[PDB]
Amino acid sequence: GFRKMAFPSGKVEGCMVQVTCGTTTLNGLWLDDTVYCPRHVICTAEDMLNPNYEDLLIRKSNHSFLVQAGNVQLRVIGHSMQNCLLRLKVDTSNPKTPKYKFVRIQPGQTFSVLACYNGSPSGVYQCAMRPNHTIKGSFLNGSCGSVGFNIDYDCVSFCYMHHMELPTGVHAGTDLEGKFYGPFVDRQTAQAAGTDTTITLNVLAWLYAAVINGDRWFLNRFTTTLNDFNLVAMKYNYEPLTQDHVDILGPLSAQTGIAVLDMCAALKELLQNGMNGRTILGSTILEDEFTPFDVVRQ
Amino acid sequence: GFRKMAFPSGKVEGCMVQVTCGTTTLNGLWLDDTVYCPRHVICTAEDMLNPNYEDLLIRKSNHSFLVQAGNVQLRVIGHSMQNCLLRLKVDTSNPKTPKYKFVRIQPGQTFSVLACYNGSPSGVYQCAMRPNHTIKGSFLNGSCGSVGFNIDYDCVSFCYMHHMELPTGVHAGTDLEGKFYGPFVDRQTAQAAGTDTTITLNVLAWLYAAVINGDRWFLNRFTTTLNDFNLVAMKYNYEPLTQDHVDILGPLSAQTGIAVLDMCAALKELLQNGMNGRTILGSTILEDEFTPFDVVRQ
Ligand SMILES: CC(C)=CC[C@@H](O)C1=CC(=O)c2c(O)ccc(O)c2C1=O
Repeated sequence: GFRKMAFPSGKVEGCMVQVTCGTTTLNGLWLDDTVYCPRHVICTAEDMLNPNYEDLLIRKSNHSFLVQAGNVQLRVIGHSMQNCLLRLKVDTSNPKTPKYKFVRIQPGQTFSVLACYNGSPSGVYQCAMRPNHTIKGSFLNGSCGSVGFNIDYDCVSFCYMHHMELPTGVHAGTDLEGKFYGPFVDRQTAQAAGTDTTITLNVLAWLYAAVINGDRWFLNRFTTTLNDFNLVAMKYNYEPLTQDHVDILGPLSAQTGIAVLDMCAALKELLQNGMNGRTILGSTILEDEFTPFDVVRQ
Repeated sequence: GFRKMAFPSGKVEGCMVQVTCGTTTLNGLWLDDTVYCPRHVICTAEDMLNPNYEDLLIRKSNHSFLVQAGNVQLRVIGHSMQNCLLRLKVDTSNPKTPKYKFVRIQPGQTFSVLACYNGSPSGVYQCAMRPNHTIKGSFLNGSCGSVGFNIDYDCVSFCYMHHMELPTGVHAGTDLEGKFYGPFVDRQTAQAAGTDTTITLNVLAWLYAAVINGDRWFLNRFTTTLNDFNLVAMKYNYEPLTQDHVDILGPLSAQTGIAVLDMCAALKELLQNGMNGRTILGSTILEDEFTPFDVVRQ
């Protein structure tokens, strides 16, 4: 019916390399003459938790990093740390380098993840930054260093690099300057995320997507006020609806002919009465990983 | 996390071109010195109710087919018809043509789609060939010619070229020898998909995935022979389970320690009693597009 879709991963695939330090291997992002990767690559198994990364990095030289762009190795001619990433400088500059930016995405926003194993892509999927700054994603053995990204025109916006799996099975990582999302650190200690909540803006945008594809069964004649809806929102572990949230949904309400607060009344009913086993857009759950901008695109 | 993942699209992206014929444009696949696309490109509205493709093709010349690979125009140096496909021969040979195969997938199997819009890749998703030989896919105006595929090693197995949407909203098309999946024809016609059965192999795999994830409320201790299960399944429009399917579930059995026929005895009760409420991996309907292979990957 209507699908989660990932951006075409090709401009990213050509930047994926394999970084090995000592006995540890993960994925790196080769842009221009610089390779990014998680700094955890300099950690022997003995160093997890009680890791002082500045200490471990002063003892390494350029030769202790082996970069492999597919089969060809690249000469590492410099190295520095930035927050939780390593910046490896290499002799040759990636000819496949796309037009690109580094962006720190906000919670609620979505992006595509290219899952990699030792520098070779394996799969692609779409996900969202959860409000608790984790991502409920899929990262298996050797997935460390895979990047999340969006594409606009010819320009790749890299927003995420994977680092680790939390005890809850959800994932933690940084932007491409090495700053984590949320309260996490790259140490072997157990860490909890904050209590998650459902992305209200994305549920409403997703309700509009159904109305567009001829799914109107959940609509009603009623309506709420902003604060009236938010009190059902808090009761149900949903993000409060900001006044600008309404303004983002503006164009979607026009295309459908449903005032934003009317769609809220519909959502208010949906949350309090269940769905009676019916399905919206094909799902039996209120889906919160499509953005307004996602819905207009697809 | 358990998500639908699509293969890295890039090896296919570098093969997508834009075939134009008359006032009508669609997507084509550029491998070596020949380009494949639906023969429907040579029709018009006035020549579409019951077209004779041999007459329409004899009336075309090499110079009738504008082939654009991005900015570069390629000049048709030949043209033939293979079933419901056209094979245009072109001056230039694709520098990006990867190791490939042409492949005819069985119903139940999955593949990735690169949805394109006039030569430009737009998005990637995963889906499954249905038992009725349709695809519950996502194809807007312009996506004709987009191709489905799997990747094993660095070899692309092409297996679908999109052609039409049926009145159900699902989609029909051909392998890369032009032979349609199912009984469909590329005339405009009163055709509609047959009754769609559920992929029992993939529902069983979904149930194993859920046992691995946490919920096993649906397990019971009844037993069932293969035959008495297939009889119940067919009354509910579920595919009968073959003996080969039972072997394919070997790894997921044993790993859970559940025994295939016992998971069938569970499904049998889900079919005969439903779920008056209870959820499975968050939903109240049984996913049937996740293969045993997708589950053993996590
Ligand atoms: C399971 C344990 C309690 C947590 C392990 C953690 O110490 C860790 C493991 C890891 O494999 C890893 C990478 O592979 C890549 C980056 C990166 O930060 C990391 C990590 O922080």
